Amino acid sequence: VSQVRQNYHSDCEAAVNRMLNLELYASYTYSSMYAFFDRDDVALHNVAEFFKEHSHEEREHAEKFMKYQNKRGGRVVLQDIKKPERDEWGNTLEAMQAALQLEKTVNQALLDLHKLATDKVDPHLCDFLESEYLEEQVKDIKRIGDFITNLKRLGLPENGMGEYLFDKHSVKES
Amino acid sequence: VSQVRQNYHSDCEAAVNRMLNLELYASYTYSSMYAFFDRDDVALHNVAEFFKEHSHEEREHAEKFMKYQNKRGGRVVLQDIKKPERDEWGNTLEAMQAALQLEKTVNQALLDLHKLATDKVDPHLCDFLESEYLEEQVKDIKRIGDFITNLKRLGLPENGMGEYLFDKHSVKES
Amino acid sequence: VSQVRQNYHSDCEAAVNRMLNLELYASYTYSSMYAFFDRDDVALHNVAEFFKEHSHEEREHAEKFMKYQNKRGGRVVLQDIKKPERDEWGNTLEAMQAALQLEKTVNQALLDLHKLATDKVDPHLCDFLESEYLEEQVKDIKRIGDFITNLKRLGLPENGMGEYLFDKHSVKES
Amino acid sequence: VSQVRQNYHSDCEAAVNRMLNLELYASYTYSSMYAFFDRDDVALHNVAEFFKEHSHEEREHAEKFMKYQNKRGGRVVLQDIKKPERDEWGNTLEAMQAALQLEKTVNQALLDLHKLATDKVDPHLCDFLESEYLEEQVKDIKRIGDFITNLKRLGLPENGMGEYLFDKHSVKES
Ligand SMILES: [Cl-]
Ligand SMILES: [Cl-]
Ligand SMILES: [Cl-]
Ligand SMILES: [Cl-]
Ligand SMILES: [Cl-]
Ligand SMILES: [Cl-]
Ligand SMILES: [Cl-]
Ligand SMILES: [Cl-]
Ligand SMILES: [Cl-]
Ligand SMILES: [Cl-]
Ligand SMILES: [Cl-]
Ligand SMILES: [Cl-]
Ligand SMILES: [Cl-]
Ligand SMILES: [Cl-]
Ligand SMILES: [Cl-]
Ligand SMILES: [Cl-]
Ligand SMILES: [Cl-]
Ligand SMILES: [Cl-]
Ligand SMILES: [Cl-]
Ligand SMILES: [Cl-]
Ligand SMILES: [Cl-]
Ligand SMILES: [Cl-]
Ligand SMILES: [Mg+2]
Ligand SMILES: [Mg+2]
Ligand SMILES: [Mg+2]
Ligand SMILES: [Mg+2]
Ligand SMILES: [Mg+2]
Ligand SMILES: [Mg+2]
Ligand SMILES: [Mg+2]
Ligand SMILES: [Mg+2]
Ligand SMILES: [Mg+2]
Ligand SMILES: [Mg+2]
Ligand SMILES: [Mg+2]
Ligand SMILES: [Mg+2]
Ligand SMILES: [Mg+2]
Ligand SMILES: [Mg+2]
Ligand SMILES: [Mg+2]
Ligand SMILES: [Mg+2]
Ligand SMILES: [Mg+2]
Ligand SMILES: [Mg+2]
Ligand SMILES: [Mg+2]
Ligand SMILES: [Mg+2]
Ligand SMILES: [Mg+2]
Ligand SMILES: [Mg+2]
Ligand SMILES: [Mg+2]
Ligand SMILES: [Mg+2]
Ligand SMILES: [Mg+2]
Ligand SMILES: [Mg+2]
Ligand SMILES: [Mg+2]
Ligand SMILES: [Mg+2]
Ligand SMILES: [Mg+2]
Ligand SMILES: [Mg+2]
Ligand SMILES: [Mg+2]
Repeated sequence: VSQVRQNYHSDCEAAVNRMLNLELYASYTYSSMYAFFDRDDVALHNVAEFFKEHSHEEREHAEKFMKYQNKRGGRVVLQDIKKPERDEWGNTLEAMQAALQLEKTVNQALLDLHKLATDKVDPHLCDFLESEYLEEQVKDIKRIGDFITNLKRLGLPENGMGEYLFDKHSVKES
Repeated sequence: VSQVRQNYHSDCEAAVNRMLNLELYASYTYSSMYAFFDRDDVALHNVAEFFKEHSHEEREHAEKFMKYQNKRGGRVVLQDIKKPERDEWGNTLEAMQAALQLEKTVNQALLDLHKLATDKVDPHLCDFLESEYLEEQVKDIKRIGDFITNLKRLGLPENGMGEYLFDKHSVKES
Repeated sequence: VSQVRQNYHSDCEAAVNRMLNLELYASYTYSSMYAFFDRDDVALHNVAEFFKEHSHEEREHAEKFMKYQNKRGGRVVLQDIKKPERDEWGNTLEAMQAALQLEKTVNQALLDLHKLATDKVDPHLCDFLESEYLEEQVKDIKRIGDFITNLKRLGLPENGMGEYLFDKHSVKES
Repeated sequence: VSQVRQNYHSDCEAAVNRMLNLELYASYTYSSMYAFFDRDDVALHNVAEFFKEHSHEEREHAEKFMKYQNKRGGRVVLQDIKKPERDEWGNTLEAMQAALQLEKTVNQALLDLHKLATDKVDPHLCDFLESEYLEEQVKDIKRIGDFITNLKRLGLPENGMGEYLFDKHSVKES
């Protein structure tokens, strides 16, 4: 074992690798959403940029797991990054509903990791998750829910004008 | 009696305490409106912030009555702050209608205090009310009426797009 | 249930509402202390301002619970804010003793919430309490104890000069 | 009658002259207090300066009545300025007690003027009194009461150290 390794269970090391992969998968989904909203036949550029930003965020959170792994004396083991579940994302509402689900999936995986770290009496891992991931996740889930509520209010999916307006007012100008 | 007390009727002292309480009650109502518009299933953040600002305003106006009481040599006597009448506030129109009523209630209480101060020949109290409260109240009532007129124009309660637009254009960006 | 809700027990939601109320109650107590020290027959203005500051602090901490509730997909439910237990607060020593008790009461309620969150396996709630409340509480309790020790040293309640000096040196000039 | 005169009762004109005189009398009292605290055998220089400031304040308020008189088309009629009631003022407590009485005397005269202006249906005079005099008077009376309370707390008249400390901490350094 690594000369730095202390209080780091094999199960947690493996779960960190899995979480790394899931963050990369989430990044890739968001990248697909970006490309969809950039299409000439979709053309919601602020929406697209929102998803691009989130893709980069998730990639950063993957990298933070790699650094963590090494700091603890675990070993990074990479797996294929699965393509997103869809090739096209319907409209802003459908995309945001998918983003909500994705965020909740990532959140559940983080909560499960936290429970494993608790059961293996690893406070450093618990703190890392709490300090670097769990709050930012609650905030992302809240913001996407807020957005879904507004898209419904605006009459999505039918109300194109509502869709247009969301891109102008709800997401930052890009 | 207090060494500072001069020309300060017991009835006015008690009415000041009641007015203190009513301002605290109004503050609390507005806080409830803030929390409602912050809900993920409501999600009108500029509306929410409007109500938060008004809550803080009313709390400041309560504090000013406490300072006044003491300046005159009266004694602050606090009562429970009653919870708001509703737990949920429907939509922006219903909330603004409730705010209009609340403001008119506060205004009537201020006008009644003014009439008591007049009848007890207390010009200092009359000036305080005129200089610190009555105009700001007229302005708040006007602005909320203006808002109701615009919400109706926008098609509330049915027209969600209208609601969305009000939050973007009528209330300050928060 | 709310579309954002994940890993948020009904018991914790209700306990958050109760904690909201307790922070509002604590705010109101401190406001009463402010008004007492502002009286012409008390006239310890730096003491008064200390308590005013703490009132505003507690009101901010209530607001943070409202935001938290909504972020988790819980629902803010407000109750009456009970008036303080006393109308008058004796002197600086008695007031600080009451403040110590109040802070310890708030602290116990936060610790009980933390234990509930632990038992319901809610790390986000645990982190929120630890990061936003528990340390600031330890520091407030320490500072008030320090103050009690100094008030005793200064000869309170009998030694008026000691009281006068505490207001000049121990609390910030306001 | 003066070409500017409109809605200005002879009784109010005369009462303004009397009020002018009373402000000059109050100024002169405060000047006497200044000189007393400046004595080598009294030697409370911040106390002395407090009273000097108040003397100048009262002289300014006299001048404002002269300007008012002329603005309304009344005629300034001056009378002797009576010397203060005492030649020596005991100590800081006795002086502040005398100042409280003086301020309350001036306040009663202003309130009586206000009642005369009301009965003669002179809103301009009423506003002048409310806007320029009545609030500043409430504040002066409060501050002097606060001071008396602190002087008692400090053990006046017996406690010389208490007196010394009041001059250092309660009144501005001069
Ligand atoms: Cl290893
Ligand atoms: Cl290990
Ligand atoms: Cl292991
Ligand atoms: Cl597809
Ligand atoms: Cl975080
Ligand atoms: Cl009284
Ligand atoms: Cl009275
Ligand atoms: Cl009375
Ligand atoms: Cl309701
Ligand atoms: Cl006003
Ligand atoms: Cl829910
Ligand atoms: Cl849940
Ligand atoms: Cl539950
Ligand atoms: Cl009591
Ligand atoms: Cl903290
Ligand atoms: Cl000192
Ligand atoms: Cl000092
Ligand atoms: Cl004339
Ligand atoms: Cl005339
Ligand atoms: Cl006449
Ligand atoms: Cl004499
Ligand atoms: Cl004034
Ligand atoms: Mg080795
Ligand atoms: Mg292993
Ligand atoms: Mg495949
Ligand atoms: Mg954090
Ligand atoms: Mg984030
Ligand atoms: Mg996220
Ligand atoms: Mg995240
Ligand atoms: Mg007394
Ligand atoms: Mg009474
Ligand atoms: Mg009730
Ligand atoms: Mg005005
Ligand atoms: Mg206002
Ligand atoms: Mg108002
Ligand atoms: Mg108002
Ligand atoms: Mg729903
Ligand atoms: Mg429940
Ligand atoms: Mg009760
Ligand atoms: Mg634990
Ligand atoms: Mg932590
Ligand atoms: Mg901390
Ligand atoms: Mg604190
Ligand atoms: Mg505290
Ligand atoms: Mg605290
Ligand atoms: Mg002429
Ligand atoms: Mg005449
Ligand atoms: Mg004579
Ligand atoms: Mg008037
Ligand atoms: Mg004024
Ligand atoms: Mg003045
Ligand atoms: Mg004065
Ligand atoms: Mg004056």
